[PDB]
Amino acid sequence: MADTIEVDGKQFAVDEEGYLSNLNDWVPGVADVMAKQDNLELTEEHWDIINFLREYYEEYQIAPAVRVLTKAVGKKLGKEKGNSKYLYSLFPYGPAKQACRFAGLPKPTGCV
Repeated sequence: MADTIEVDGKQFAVDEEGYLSNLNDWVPGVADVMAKQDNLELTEEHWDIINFLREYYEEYQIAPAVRVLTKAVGKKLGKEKGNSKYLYSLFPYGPAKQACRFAGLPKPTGCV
């Protein structure tokens, strides 16, 4: 129960659901290896969003849900690039859920 991934020969602790629990480091290799297992390729678009969540959660202590991410990325990335279809075209498994997975963030649902 709960497994460790292989990055640079280092054992990083991730939740068995595929979410990095050890947020005491996180390197690009972590996200890449996790993406490989999902067959999702990470372009500069993905990496911008991944780094965004990484930074956002680290500074704000807040994990942006799908309703929030779409707004934030819209202003951050460009003019109005934050589109629902765009997010689904990047993460076909679920925009916010897939992004945070690679960003090394825990399952974000919150008190709704």
